[PDB]
Amino acid sequence: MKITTWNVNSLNVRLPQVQNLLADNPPDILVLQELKLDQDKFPAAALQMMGWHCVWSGQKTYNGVAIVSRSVPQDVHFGLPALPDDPQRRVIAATVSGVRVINVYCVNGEALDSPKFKYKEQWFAALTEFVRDEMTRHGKLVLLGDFNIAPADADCYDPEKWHEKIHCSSVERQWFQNLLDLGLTDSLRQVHPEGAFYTWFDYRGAMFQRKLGLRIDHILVSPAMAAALKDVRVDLETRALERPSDHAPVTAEFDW
Ligand SMILES: O=P([O-])(O)O
Ligand SMILES: [Mg+2]
Ligand code: NA
Ligand code: NA
Repeated sequence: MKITTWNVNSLNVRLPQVQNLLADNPPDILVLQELKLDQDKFPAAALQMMGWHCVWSGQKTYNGVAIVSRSVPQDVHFGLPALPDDPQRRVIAATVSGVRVINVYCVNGEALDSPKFKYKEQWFAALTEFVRDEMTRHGKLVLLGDFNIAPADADCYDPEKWHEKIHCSSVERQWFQNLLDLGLTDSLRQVHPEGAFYTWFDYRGAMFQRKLGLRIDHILVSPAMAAALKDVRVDLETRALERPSDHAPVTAEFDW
């Protein structure tokens, strides 16, 4: 089984690339963040007509998350029970081929002194509660997406420049640890304990061409999935395309 997560930085813009990714060596499940499309503007026909089932949660301009799979997604769930009236479209879950898939587009946070950083804190607390509950029922569970958190200094290029800055702060790293502490494994680091595996590269300054990025897109797995884990890779071919998303897809492959 292959599961890919990709922050597409607008699905309107990236649709042809999503289509090309589904057409050649496709994953079994592709989850998307930053649709940036209202619910009724999601290109459902374009993907469905390719033989893919889609569930999604969109809003105008911002955010937006989708799950795309050749299996029909079951028991679809939207949002966070502990933050039930947040209008921001950031969490969608569904059971796909017996695996509980929770797709997140986590709060960026902006800056440690931004009011959006307090939002980030409360939002992560709410996510932890939902994930903890979901894990009591599904032995095969995958929590994946753009976490907007770089777990350790190997995940932030030039770590001295990012010392207690957004994405790379000690407190953000604690929020990421709180998810692992539920009984989940950072899949990429199980397979590749050492080395840079950046998933986001700023468009400004040609950072992708300079190899300078953050590892903020992750695939967190329950033990039953960890035991079956074969590889985790960052799809830099897709990031190297003309007019790319600033994030690269990340794929985990499971082998039983
Ligand atoms: O969705 P924002 O406008 O609060 O960033
Ligand atoms: Mg973006
Ligand atoms: Na933004
Ligand atoms: Na790669």
